[PDB]
Amino acid sequence: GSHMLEMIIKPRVRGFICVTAHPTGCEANVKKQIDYVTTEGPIANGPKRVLVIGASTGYGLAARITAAFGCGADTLGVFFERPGEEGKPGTSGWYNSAAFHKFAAQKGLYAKSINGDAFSDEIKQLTIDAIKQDLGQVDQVIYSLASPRRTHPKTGEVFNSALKPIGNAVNLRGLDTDKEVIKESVLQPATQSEIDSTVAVMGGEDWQMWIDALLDAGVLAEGAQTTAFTYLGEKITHDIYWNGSIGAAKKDLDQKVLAIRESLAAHGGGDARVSVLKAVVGQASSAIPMMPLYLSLLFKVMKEKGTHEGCIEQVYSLYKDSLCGDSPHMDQEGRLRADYKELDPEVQNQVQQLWDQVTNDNIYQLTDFVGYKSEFLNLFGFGIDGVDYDADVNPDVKIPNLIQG
Ligand SMILES: NC(=O)C1=CN([C@@H]2O[C@H](COP(=O)(O)OP(=O)(O)OC[C@H]3O[C@@H](n4cnc5c(N)ncnc54)[C@H](O)[C@@H]3O)[C@@H](O)[C@H]2O)C=CC1
Repeated sequence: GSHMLEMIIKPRVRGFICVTAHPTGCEANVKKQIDYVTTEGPIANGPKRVLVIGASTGYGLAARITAAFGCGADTLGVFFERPGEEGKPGTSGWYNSAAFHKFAAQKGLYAKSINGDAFSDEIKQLTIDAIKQDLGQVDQVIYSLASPRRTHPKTGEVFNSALKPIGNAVNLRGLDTDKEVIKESVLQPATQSEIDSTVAVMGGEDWQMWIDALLDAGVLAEGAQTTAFTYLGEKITHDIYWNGSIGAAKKDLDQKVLAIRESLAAHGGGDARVSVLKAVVGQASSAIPMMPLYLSLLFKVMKEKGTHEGCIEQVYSLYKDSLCGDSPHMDQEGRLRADYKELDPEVQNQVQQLWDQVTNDNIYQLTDFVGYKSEFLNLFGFGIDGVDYDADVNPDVKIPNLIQG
């Protein structure tokens, strides 16, 4: 009985985390993103050898798809995901990457991946080894890691990021997606240890270590380009994000990009940019219970303007308009901006007005909580058109050219 080794996979939510993922739906979700890119069409003058650090979900996956299927790039991806086992579905990023390798091969594109802690020196060395064997050098490095923790590669100290305001405590309104209630909670201000730790995790040091490793090992091409992703948002999120602990980390990136640009700009006119992207649903949205509410409002407002987008739409335009084209959406500290439609004054004014009106009773009248919930499930391969969720699947989906760290 093959059925002994297969199962019907359904969403299982433990609080705010979906702990299952559907391999067929994840494949279909990747193909939907690829098909968006191929439908919008190729991007000229892009990189042809791309390293994506954090390439398995979210914005890093979108960059990997954009580079490969938009720019025709060979792509080496680094991520940290759990393979499937019998009776135990792997993480969505595992299945996403399996699909990516499948579709890349179909198009005659190289796809190799490294599964392991990108903060460590060993993973950096495995990545260098892979570039040397296969690509010689890479033309572009996407830095798209998101983690709540970082094990320092030298000291071994384990840093945990904090998601707190700075200075004063703040009352943050939010949406509990389990209870489906609007709820306010008071977050205490970050300690200095919490700030320093968040800067260590989501700051720019590891990005810098990556680039200096590739340079020292000589696998960074003359003039190569590198970008790290960031979020600024608008006032509604300023207290906890931009001006809070995680914002102190993102502020470390506007400093680090300058030293990185210095090194690349001497290397055949390469370039480096912090790239600012819009808010989207991700696996850990509810890491701030404010974000499900903000997203539900933002979605409705932007859908009414025809400007709602997800990861792949955002990153495709980042590549076509700014990383490769001559509409480089530059701002005053030299950041590439793709988030301008979210920050539109009238959008933010409308989101603000609705923020003050939303209650337990009018959530579905005032917000796109429906859309938030659907896009959340889509991350894990659920709710996808054309998938037969009644069919058995083997959760142990394997990936060729997957280097296990
Ligand atoms: N709304 C959003 O989610 C926004 C996110 N951003 C930025 O985009 C970047 C990606 O964020 P998301 O797409 O939200 O996250 P994500 O959770 O979807 O993916 C994070 C990636 O990092 C990888 N990763 C995590 N820890 C790792 C480790 N120790 N070693 C190797 N790989 C590891 C994961 O496998 C995955 O590939 C971040 O810099 C984030 O600040 C920017 C704007 C908005």
